[PDB]
Amino acid sequence: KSVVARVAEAYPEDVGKRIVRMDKYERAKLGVSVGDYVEVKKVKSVVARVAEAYPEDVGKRIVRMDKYERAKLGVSVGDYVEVKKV
Repeated sequence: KSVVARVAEAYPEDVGKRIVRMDKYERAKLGVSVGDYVEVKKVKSVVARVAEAYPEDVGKRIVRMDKYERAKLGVSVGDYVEVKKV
């Protein structure tokens, strides 16, 4: 029902679009598809739309999240967050 992902910097064209890029393996664990919403959580929570991973990121258990979503959770690049279907 949940996976732990390492926060990584968002691709520039995605900044401000409230998406999180997560690969097919992490989506399979949560039972979500591209375009579904997930809750990302450290202590606080934010909801973002799941988007497909970049090829180089597939298999790395990262979540590409921008500075706005990171600001809401009080996390930095390199921190771990919990991701759940919502």
